[PDB]
Amino acid sequence: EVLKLHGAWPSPFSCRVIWALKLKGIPYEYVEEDLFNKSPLLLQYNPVHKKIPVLVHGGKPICESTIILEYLDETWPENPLLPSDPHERAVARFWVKFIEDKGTAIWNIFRTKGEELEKAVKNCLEVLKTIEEHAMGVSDDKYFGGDKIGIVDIAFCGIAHWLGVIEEVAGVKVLESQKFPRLHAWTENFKEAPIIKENLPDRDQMTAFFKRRREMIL
Amino acid sequence: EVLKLHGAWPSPFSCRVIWALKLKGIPYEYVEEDLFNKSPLLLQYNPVHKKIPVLVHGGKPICESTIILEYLDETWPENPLLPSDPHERAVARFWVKFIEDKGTAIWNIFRTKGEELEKAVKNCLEVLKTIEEHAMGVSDDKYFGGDKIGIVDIAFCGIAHWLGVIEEVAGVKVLESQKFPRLHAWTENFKEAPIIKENLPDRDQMTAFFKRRREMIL
Repeated sequence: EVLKLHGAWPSPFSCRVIWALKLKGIPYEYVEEDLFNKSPLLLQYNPVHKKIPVLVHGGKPICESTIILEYLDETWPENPLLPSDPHERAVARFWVKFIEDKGTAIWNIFRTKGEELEKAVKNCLEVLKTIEEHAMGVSDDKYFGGDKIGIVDIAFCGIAHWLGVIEEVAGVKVLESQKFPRLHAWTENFKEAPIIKENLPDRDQMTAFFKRRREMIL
Repeated sequence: EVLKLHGAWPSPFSCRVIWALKLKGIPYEYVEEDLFNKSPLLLQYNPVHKKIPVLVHGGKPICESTIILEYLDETWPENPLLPSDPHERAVARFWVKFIEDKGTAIWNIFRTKGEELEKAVKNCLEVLKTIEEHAMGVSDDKYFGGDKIGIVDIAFCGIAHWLGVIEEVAGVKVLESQKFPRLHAWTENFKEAPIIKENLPDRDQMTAFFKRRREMIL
């Protein structure tokens, strides 16, 4: 069955799926989708939200990055992203949903100035604090998945890699190592992981790309 | 292992779990939680959102109604709420997430008047239209789960039962049978299902309860 991933190179959400595919070593064909002028296939595949990623297996589309990750686990069980224990799965699903629900708190820094910027920074700091204080282990593990990358690690990839770009692009500091030390350590450990590291879109290049987009929003 | 469900009787979210427990016939102890002055257990169990439902198994809490439903399926596989096929599970998960993301569109009618009410009715109609046009089967099935109740049926229970109360309480019409005929048929079939029917909180009583709460918000 032909497997195609429709994505966009600077999207954290598309990158989640790239990572998940690469951690399992599943072959796929990648398709870049323009987001200003959308393709007929994107609109056919995702009539409800019209967003990437879409994973298409045997011509059948699956929308939503988090839902795609679960589908990958069910169809290719080797190297699970989900914990095996049902209680632990439930807690991991909680943090995936949480970051889905709060993810705007990253992206609002990106597109605001002045006093609405000062407010977005405030909302973002509360999300980070909640993760720092409630989501991190009772354990000595590197990753939310233990000694290997799991679904919460992937779901938090925005925090690990995109927030720092967006901070620099908006001219603010948010995720400071001394404030969120456990989350900070995790970001460094995540990005230094094999497979993650080799598939991180270039920081400096994303920074220039988002710099351009921010100006042309302000 | 002792199983306790912390809930509130008029909550659609608590009722999801009641239904799921009852469809599988899992014994549990129910605990009503006040929502104005929250208990220390609720706050201990759900420090992040401080909301019901919480399911507590062997003293270990699980938050989020949708996540609880998945936990029930994994721990008591008899009478699955999830489709077995991974593609079909993925599509069901999509609509569960969708109603989670859009669920405010019910609850904003409940707490608005005048022109913000007229706007909430408009937002709600677009959600209903999206479901009517994209979520309903290519099939002759009664339920989103087929010939039996599944996770999408439960997730949509707000639409089936609470919206009609909230419409009447706010003095508006939204879900009109002639506009959303397939979704309308589904609401009637859902509510007439054994186990669902015997566990629907009383309409007239919810109506008076929410009437009271709306006044004391306006």
